[PDB]
Amino acid sequence: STAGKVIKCKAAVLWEEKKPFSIEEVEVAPPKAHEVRIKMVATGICRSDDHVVSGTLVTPLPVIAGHEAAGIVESIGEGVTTVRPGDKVIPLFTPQCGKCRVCKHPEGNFCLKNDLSMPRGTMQDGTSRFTCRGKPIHHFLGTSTFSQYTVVDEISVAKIDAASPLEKVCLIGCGFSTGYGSAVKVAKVTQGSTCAIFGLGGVGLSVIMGCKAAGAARIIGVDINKDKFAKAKEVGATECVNPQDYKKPIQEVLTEMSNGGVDFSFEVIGRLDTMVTALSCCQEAYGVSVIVGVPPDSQNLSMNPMLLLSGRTWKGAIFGGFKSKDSVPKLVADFMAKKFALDPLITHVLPFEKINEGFDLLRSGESIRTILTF
Amino acid sequence: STAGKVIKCKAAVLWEEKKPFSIEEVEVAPPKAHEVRIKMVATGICRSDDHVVSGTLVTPLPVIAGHEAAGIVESIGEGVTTVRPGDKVIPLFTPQCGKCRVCKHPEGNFCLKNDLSMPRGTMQDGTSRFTCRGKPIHHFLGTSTFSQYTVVDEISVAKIDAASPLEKVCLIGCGFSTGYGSAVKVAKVTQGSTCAIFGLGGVGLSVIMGCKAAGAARIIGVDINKDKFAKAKEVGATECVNPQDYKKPIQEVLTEMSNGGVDFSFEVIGRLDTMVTALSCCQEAYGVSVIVGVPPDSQNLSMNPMLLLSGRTWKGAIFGGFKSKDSVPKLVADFMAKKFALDPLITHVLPFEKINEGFDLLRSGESIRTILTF
Ligand SMILES: NC(=O)c1ccc[n+]([C@@H]2O[C@H](COP(=O)([O-])OP(=O)([O-])OC[C@H]3O[C@@H](n4cnc5c(N)[nH+]cnc54)[C@H](O)[C@@H]3O)[C@@H](O)[C@H]2O)c1
Ligand SMILES: NC(=O)c1ccc[n+]([C@@H]2O[C@H](COP(=O)([O-])OP(=O)([O-])OC[C@H]3O[C@@H](n4cnc5c(N)[nH+]cnc54)[C@H](O)[C@@H]3O)[C@@H](O)[C@H]2O)c1
Ligand SMILES: OCc1c(F)c(F)c(F)c(F)c1F
Ligand SMILES: OCc1c(F)c(F)c(F)c(F)c1F
Ligand SMILES: [Zn+2]
Ligand SMILES: [Zn+2]
Ligand SMILES: [Zn+2]
Ligand SMILES: [Zn+2]
Repeated sequence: STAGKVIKCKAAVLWEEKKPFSIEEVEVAPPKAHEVRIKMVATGICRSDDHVVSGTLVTPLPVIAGHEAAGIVESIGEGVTTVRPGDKVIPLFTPQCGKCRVCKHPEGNFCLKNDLSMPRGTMQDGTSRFTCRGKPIHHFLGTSTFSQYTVVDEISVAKIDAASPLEKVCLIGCGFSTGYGSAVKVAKVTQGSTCAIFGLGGVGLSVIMGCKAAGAARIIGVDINKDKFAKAKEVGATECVNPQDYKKPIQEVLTEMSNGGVDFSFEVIGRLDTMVTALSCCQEAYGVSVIVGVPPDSQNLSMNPMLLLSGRTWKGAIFGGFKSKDSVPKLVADFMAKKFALDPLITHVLPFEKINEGFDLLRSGESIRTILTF
Repeated sequence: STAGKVIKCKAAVLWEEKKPFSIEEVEVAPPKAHEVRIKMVATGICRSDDHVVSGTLVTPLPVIAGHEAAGIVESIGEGVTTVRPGDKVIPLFTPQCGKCRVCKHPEGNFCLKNDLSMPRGTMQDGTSRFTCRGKPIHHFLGTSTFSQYTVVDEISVAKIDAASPLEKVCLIGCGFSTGYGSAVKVAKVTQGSTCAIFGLGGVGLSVIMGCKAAGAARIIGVDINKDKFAKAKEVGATECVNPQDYKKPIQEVLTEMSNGGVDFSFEVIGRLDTMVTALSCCQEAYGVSVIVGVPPDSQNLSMNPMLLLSGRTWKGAIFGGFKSKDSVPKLVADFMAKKFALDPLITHVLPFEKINEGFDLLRSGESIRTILTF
């Protein structure tokens, strides 16, 4: 039995920015009241994890990163009511406490207990469950999925179907749900509309899936890497454009293509310039643009507010607008019911021990999602 | 009869920026096909007319400004079907051609025939109906209401109730409809919500009217001129705040007052800084901010897109989002049925000949709306 005891296990520790993960032994404390210790089964490599490595996202180091995952409950702390040992679960990088003003709001999902806004890198109680080489190691987004075992707060975990394939449904923990919800819930893409998606990685492809599911008539993928176009078309893009092929700015190209601007645009990269381009390419009177990408820490964009005064709507969201604990089990049930596909996002499957190789596939442009298996 | 003849009449001509208007004789050509010549009865002084004087808003000079008005049709050109001589009318500074993609869209109002995005200062045919001292004089927004007679395109005029009091309903041509619609149509303010309005002039008071009509529980007025607070409370503000009273930035004050951010905020001034402040003060996960104020020409704001990524919605609108020709007659009908009040906006009345005094009253801070009578 491991319940109640410190577990020594393998994890991928990030000791400093811009260096490889170190795969080594950590100690994982047992869960305290209202905490859940999970044996990980599969975790995806999301660009936001790479942002921690690159310094694009600032969070306390050293850290166990990883936020897109699935596993099996090993043990529960006193007072836990929503999961039990043996349950398949997805950690929730956006919590759902159910009590704050956001959780109670019909359209809010960015629960006030999150660790995104002002990251502390801890459990809810302000302490860590992880040590390595005698040193405390920070959590990441309350999840820390790059470890054989993690500990999460109850508000940061959802129980999912016992028959789920965890090596696929881990994507519902971040990239699929974020893109799909950005289309269907945050933008509320309409039947017959024209959409433009900037960035054709895992998240952008999931935005395309949602735009097709919503009945869009035209779905224009935009990427500087033309190797991304074939899969974008497979999942619903009606055409793809590479800004580098054009003498004119791409907002002008997209405005011309759409006979005066698109209905819905999405920034799914994380650049200031493409956030402003994406806003500009939606129709000036009734267009909607959604920011999905995460831009570099503490940098401001510049824009002319006449883009908004004419009638455009500009919004962003975390995790596709989904209230996380309510939505994750339903998404997994919908996947089990064949309502959407996840295989198109999965290009590589590697053992956890190859985490660094997985990040190198992302950075080289070669992968969409690598799933690491423990 | 004057039909088919040039009319000589008085107008207020702006020859140069940062100068008084010149009240002097102009020649007003008869209407061409699908044009309407109107004998003006009343026009309001809106801050956007002052923007032309100050160079905040760039439009070709020399010009006959004025865009908030009501009058009586003197004559119609060939092919006009929607008004007749003797009808009471409101010129529409935002046209409604009824044929473009925006006019056909359920939520668009910024008709593609507008002369706002890139002003030419002409009729739809690219010419002028005005001569002064033998020189052609530009139009403004297709309306040019600071004249005893104007000529407008048919898509830029709406027929209104024959029993309408034109010295009141002129405000439906700009400031009332803009503010009220910005609350009720663009933001879609909800019952029980908390709203913050930056700027308590005629437009911001009209926003407050709309937030009260929509059932808001708290309506916080924000102005650096505390003389504006009494009227804001009369029309529905529950409290008023002056940024100059506080050590901390007003977005922080409003976030504290609203226990974590407001549901709806409105920028109703025309400053880049208060557009960002207004966005920031709305709740980060579900707040909505609407830009109503007109920014200084060609200047960009700077903002951190994390404000949007957490879930805020940022939008702007012209004319309260109202499709102008459909909506103006209904708004007049509702005013006649006492569905809303206009008198709180009217602080001064002057004859047209005293236009410059009217602008002095606006610039001093003393007036809300001065109504000029021809
Ligand atoms: N809002 C959220 O909740 C959330 C969740 C998941 C991911 N993200 C962010 O979303 C973004 C995309 O993540 P991902 O899909 O995993 O990343 P990814 O797989 O790196 O995809 C990014 C795509 O952008 C393309 N690209 C790069 N520069 C340009 C350019 N100038 N123009 C057009 N295309 C360009 C690039 O070739 C690649 O295919 C990242 O910034 C993530 O951090 C946000
Ligand atoms: N979007 C549209 O369709 C539309 C229509 C009508 C008016 N406008 C614009 O809306 C704005 C307001 O028009 P209005 O009500 O006629 O003007 P106004 O009567 O000049 O009112 C503006 C108010 O802003 C106040 N103010 C100035 N600076 C600040 C500050 N730093 N903080 C707080 N308050 C401040 C000022 O004291 C005044 O009471 C102007 O920019 C107009 O050009 C836009
Ligand atoms: O990919 C999801 C994701 C985000 F959307 C962020 F805004 C963030 F800060 C982060 F760490 C993260 F993992
Ligand atoms: O006051 C209404 C109004 C506007 F909202 C503008 F954006 C504009 F350019 C203009 F000239 C105007 F009069
Ligand atoms: Zn919460
Ligand atoms: Zn992610
Ligand atoms: Zn039109
Ligand atoms: Zn106006």
